[PDB]
Amino acid sequence: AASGLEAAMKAAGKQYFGTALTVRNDQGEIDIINNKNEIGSITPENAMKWEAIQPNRGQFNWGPADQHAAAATSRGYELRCHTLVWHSQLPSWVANGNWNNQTLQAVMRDHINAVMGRYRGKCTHWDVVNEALNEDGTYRDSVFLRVIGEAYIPIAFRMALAADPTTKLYYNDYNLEYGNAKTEGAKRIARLVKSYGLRIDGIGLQAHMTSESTPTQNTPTPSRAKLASVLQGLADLGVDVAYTELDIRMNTPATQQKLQTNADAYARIVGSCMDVKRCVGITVWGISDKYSWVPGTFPGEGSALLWNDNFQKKPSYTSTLNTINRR
Ligand SMILES: *[C@@H]1O[C@H](CO)[C@@H](O[C@@H]2O[C@H](CO)[C@@H](O[C@@H]3O[C@H](CO)[C@@H](O)[C@H](O)[C@@H]3O)[C@H](O)[C@H]2NC(C)=O)[C@H](O)[C@H]1NC(C)=O
Repeated sequence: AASGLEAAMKAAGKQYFGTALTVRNDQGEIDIINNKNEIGSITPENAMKWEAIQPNRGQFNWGPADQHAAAATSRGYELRCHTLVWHSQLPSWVANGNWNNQTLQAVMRDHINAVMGRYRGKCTHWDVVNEALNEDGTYRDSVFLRVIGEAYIPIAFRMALAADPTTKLYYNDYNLEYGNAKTEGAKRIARLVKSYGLRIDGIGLQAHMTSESTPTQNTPTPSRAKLASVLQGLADLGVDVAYTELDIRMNTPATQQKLQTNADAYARIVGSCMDVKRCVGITVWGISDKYSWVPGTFPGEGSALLWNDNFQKKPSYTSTLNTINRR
């Protein structure tokens, strides 16, 4: 059996195992990533969001994005580019702008053209629209929805196809794994893009899960079979699927019991990908717990990744690798 996650995915007939990355002076994560049998895809954690790429109108900021893209290209790794149209952390000039339908679209077009154009032939996937849905499956309120309406989603995909047809155009979102109204919303989005005669290549399930009930998420990672049916249901529309931001949080501190329970949760969701032909790959949201978004965003929650604060493999790493390698 293969001894690293990427090699295991390849041996099993999948495309990649990836991770989110922030380039920093601490070499702990990158030294693990350097192993070509371990990781084969990178998602820049922050360097390619709208604020990072165009913080002021017409003034692009390529340095960090170039640096993170180079981390993947210099190693011959795939790159998930993240993300174009997203409500969160929009620059003030976009979020608080005085827009009409036509002028906001011109702004979208200019941004999409410049960023997709620069990294064309490097971005394996693009998260074209991110987190466009409320928890009840209705459209999340943002400047894009207010000014352009529902049509902003297909228009974004039309602009993305024009700027770089060689990439895979993804819709990305969290909490789609549970087979509910939000899952249905993602399907509505995919249907809508296809209705315009446009291309949607994939649906990204972020997979920010829990292994036990937490204050922010009461429902722990569902059964392997349930997750497989959700994945296939999305694949039915004629798209690839992928787990894009996988982490599985618990109430801290961890104990051996909680670590094993967490490992079981990883086996279920990783297994669900193994079960579905159109599930192309898995990206975890970082290598080490040391730099995870979780404890800062939701204090009292954490221990969500495959390596601990000391860059040592947790029980979840072994359960993940074994699950990929199974039969
Ligand atoms: C802002 O302007 C855009 C055009 O620049 C408007 O987008 C248009 O929206 C309508 C729906 O309101 C789209 O119609 C749909 O077409 C598909 C298939 O072609 C069909 O399945 C639907 O039943 C519906 O008829 C239309 O295609 C779209 N036009 C373009 C060029 O994309 C948008 O409505 C404007 N927003 C506001 C708030 O006024």
